[PDB]
Amino acid sequence: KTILVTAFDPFGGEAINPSWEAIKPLQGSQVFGANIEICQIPCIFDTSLEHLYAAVDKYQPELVISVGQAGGRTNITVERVAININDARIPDNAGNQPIDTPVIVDGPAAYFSRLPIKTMVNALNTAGIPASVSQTAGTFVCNHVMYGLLHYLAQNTPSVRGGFIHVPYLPEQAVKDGNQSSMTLMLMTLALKIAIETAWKNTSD
Amino acid sequence: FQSMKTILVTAFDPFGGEAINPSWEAIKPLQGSQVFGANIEICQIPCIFDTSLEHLYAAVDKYQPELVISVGQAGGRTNITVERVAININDARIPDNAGNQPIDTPVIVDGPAAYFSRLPIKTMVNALNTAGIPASVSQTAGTFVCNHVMYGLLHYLAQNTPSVRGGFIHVPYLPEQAVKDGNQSSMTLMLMTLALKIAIETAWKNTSD
Amino acid sequence: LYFQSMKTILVTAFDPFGGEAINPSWEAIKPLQGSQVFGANIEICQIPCIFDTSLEHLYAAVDKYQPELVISVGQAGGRTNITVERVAININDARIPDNAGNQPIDTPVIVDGPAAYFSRLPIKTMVNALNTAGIPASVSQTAGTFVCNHVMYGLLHYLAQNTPSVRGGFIHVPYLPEQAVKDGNQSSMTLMLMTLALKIAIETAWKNTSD
Amino acid sequence: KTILVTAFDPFGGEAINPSWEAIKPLQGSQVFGANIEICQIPCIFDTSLEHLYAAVDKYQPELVISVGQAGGRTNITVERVAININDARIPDNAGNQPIDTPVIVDGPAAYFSRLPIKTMVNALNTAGIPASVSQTAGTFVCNHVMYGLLHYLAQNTPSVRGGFIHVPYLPEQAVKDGNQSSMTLMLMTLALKIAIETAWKNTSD
Ligand SMILES: [Cl-]
Ligand SMILES: [Cl-]
Ligand SMILES: [Cl-]
Ligand SMILES: [Cl-]
Ligand SMILES: [Cl-]
Ligand SMILES: [Cl-]
Ligand SMILES: [Cl-]
Ligand SMILES: [Cl-]
Ligand SMILES: [Cl-]
Ligand SMILES: [Cl-]
Ligand SMILES: [Cl-]
Ligand SMILES: [Cl-]
Ligand SMILES: [Cl-]
Ligand SMILES: [Cl-]
Ligand SMILES: [Cl-]
Repeated sequence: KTILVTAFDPFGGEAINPSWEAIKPLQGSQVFGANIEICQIPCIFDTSLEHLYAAVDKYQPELVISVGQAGGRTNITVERVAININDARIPDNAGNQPIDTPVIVDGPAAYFSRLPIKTMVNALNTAGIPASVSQTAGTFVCNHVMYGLLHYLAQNTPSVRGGFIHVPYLPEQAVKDGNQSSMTLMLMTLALKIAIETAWKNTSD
Repeated sequence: FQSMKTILVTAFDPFGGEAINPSWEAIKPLQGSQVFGANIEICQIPCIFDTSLEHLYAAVDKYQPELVISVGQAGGRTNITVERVAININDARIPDNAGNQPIDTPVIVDGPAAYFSRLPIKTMVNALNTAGIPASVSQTAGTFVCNHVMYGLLHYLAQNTPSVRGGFIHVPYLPEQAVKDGNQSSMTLMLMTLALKIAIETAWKNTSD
Repeated sequence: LYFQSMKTILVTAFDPFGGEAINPSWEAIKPLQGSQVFGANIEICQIPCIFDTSLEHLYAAVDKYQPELVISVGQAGGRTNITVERVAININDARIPDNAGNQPIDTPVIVDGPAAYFSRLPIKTMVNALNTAGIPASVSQTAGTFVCNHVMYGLLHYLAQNTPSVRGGFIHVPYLPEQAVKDGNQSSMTLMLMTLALKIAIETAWKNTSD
Repeated sequence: KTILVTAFDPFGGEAINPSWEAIKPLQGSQVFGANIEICQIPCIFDTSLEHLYAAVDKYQPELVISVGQAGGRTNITVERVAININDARIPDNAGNQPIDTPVIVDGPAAYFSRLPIKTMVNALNTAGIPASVSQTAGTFVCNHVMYGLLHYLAQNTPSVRGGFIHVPYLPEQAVKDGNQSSMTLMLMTLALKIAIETAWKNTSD
């Protein structure tokens, strides 16, 4: 049994992406009889989704957790819902900047996360790690991937649960001095380990 | 041959009902360090107006440090902050650990309005940033026991041992402290301790900005 | 030919909630009562801050006034500006109880309704009209999970099922200065600025069919 | 009996300064047996203080209140203390960007405001206007002026009380979509009116 965990390459002028750095130590790890496979996907509209679909079809996971950077957030956030819209504040890594276009034409307006998000947030908080449910994953490539994931799973393999977790800046990214919050890499990896284990052990909230 | 010198690092007891103060937890691993020609000595100060200062004076007299760095917690701040200035006022929003809640009283009667930190604060902030640790200069240490101690420290050194440099550093909440409702930033204990190591070493090795 | 009925814009706001004695959403739209713009008369309606009951009152108002445009207003304490909502989501998750003591946890607004409805208002044009008037405003991607989002969802669903040509959406106002006096560094906007902003937003929505 | 109120001209890239806009309607109004006189001073280190020095020597005020813009603040703030340092994040209006230089060479490290700051904040809050005491007026031209003012009065006319009030952005300045707080001009002017009258009527705190 496989858990697929995805993250992104650096974007928006950054030299690092905490989502990828944080999941690297999880590769090959066992989660109660499931093993973790990681995959890096490009921060590019549509191309990102092609990488995602290819990874899902290759690994045939029972659980998919996609991870992204949410610079400025203070804590770990587990996303409640993905919406069917691209509205890019900045260009992606290939220079695309879609304004109010659908992620999937004629797809539904939204998909709820299929992860046990409350249980995950409570496990994190109980472990002394600040975490909360988020009601918006943005309208950039992270939400795009969350929506595409949930749509793909619903259309092909409905018993497979997918969802999204955002991590904050690493300290090295918050040095730029706009009074930005951070979380160490060590703490991020621990938080993701707990969140993934919790999602695996608990089918629903 | 030459004498080892002494760096005194202080931190506080927990306050406002908390069970821990990360300022103390962060400096505990530094006790007994013999590094770059200096013995590091630490001391826990009660979070009580005036009594804190008596403990501070006793520690300075005991260790006869060539450098003093006092540490406190500033829950809500996003990074490590190095204080520019201590002001001669107490104005407590909550009571201290002895129940005192002074409103607009001097730290030292007829002392000057303020003391600038004598630490190389820009150099320290730059050393932290360069090491990948978020940090900034702060223009206010608050009006609670932390500012009280910063002021009392700088006044005591000025009056008694002017060549000794003192100052103050604030750490943010620990992650476990930020779990409560609210959008509060945090920094791990491990990162705090690393940041304090860098700050102390930089302060010791740089006489001015 | 003669006595051609004017079109109608329905603007709703809420009762006070959360222990407040005032709701600026209602205070801000009161001056719009008995007004008209570009061939449409404005009708206002105050709805209870109660899950499900709020929706009952909304449906009754819509049926009564047969509006061609519906804009619902609520307070989002802590926001810095005027926000125009992009999307309503099919969930109730109450941080605090409503005015009747209900505190639903992760229940649908409408059972077996879609997961979301996008606002049908020209939200970018409304935001730009506010900004160019000198009034801070932004598009929001979340109306929360309390009664405001609940009403936005129910409105969009009701219109979709019954009168699909009718456009609806939601606008949040921040705290009034008096509400922000409590400790905690809260942002605010005066009632006068809120009323001006809603006037501009409503006029822009009525005159622009799309973004 | 003249109450003196000062404000600044636009700085940074700004087109307007709320401090000046807010105090204009206050010109010539009486406050319990005193007149208000206003003066605009340039946002330039040292040059600012000369204009200030001239104005105090001209109207011979029993009360001086200087006002400035604190973009980002959510409320009206009354400054507790001025410090003897210039440390400019951006150049002033003449291109000067001093780094850690004294406001007055060999002046004391700081001067406390001589205004009844707690009474002023209480009066504002009671009027339904968010306000607080601030412990830092920055290290730009506003603090520079506050310090130079308090030094001047202490050296020449110790019975004359001086201090500083910061106003937030006007709404039109917060349009930039950087999530900035604001206060309308109407509210600022009322706040300043109340704060000034409170300062006048209450000699202590
Ligand atoms: Cl975006
Ligand atoms: Cl819950
Ligand atoms: Cl976004
Ligand atoms: Cl942040
Ligand atoms: Cl790290
Ligand atoms: Cl604290
Ligand atoms: Cl305090
Ligand atoms: Cl500061
Ligand atoms: Cl920790
Ligand atoms: Cl750690
Ligand atoms: Cl009703
Ligand atoms: Cl108002
Ligand atoms: Cl500055
Ligand atoms: Cl500044
Ligand atoms: Cl205005």
